[PDB]
Amino acid sequence: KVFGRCELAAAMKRHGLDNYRGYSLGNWVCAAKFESNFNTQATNRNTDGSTDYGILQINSRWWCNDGRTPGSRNLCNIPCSALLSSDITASVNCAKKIVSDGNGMNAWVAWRNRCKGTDVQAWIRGCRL
Ligand SMILES: [Cl-]
Ligand SMILES: [Cl-]
Ligand SMILES: [Cl-]
Ligand SMILES: [Cl-]
Ligand SMILES: [Cl-]
Ligand code: NA
Repeated sequence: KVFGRCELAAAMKRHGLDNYRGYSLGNWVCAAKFESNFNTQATNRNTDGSTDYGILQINSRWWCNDGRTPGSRNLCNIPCSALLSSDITASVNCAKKIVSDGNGMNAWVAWRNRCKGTDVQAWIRGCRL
């Protein structure tokens, strides 16, 4: 499912990301735009053979099981495929674990490079929230 910006900001807010670990909603919406284009089915394969999955591009090296990242973990204890659903619940629950891991939103490279330090509230202006 490909969300629009405000649709996804609403959903995200509804699953409790606004100010989660101190990260205001716009951080999350920014991250998702640049990670996945707001597409829940996005998948990308990394150089180590792991893969990133879903609207927040969560990686199999550590967070989910895909059966083809040898040596890896499944800390979210989910198939990676659950991160591809039209319902964002499993991606959000897993994103909450990740952001609580030590490095905050720096886990998301696109966040660091494109969202961190910017006026992220732009991303939720004009949304019904
Ligand atoms: Cl947009
Ligand atoms: Cl595996
Ligand atoms: Cl959803
Ligand atoms: Cl932090
Ligand atoms: Cl914000
Ligand atoms: Na894994």
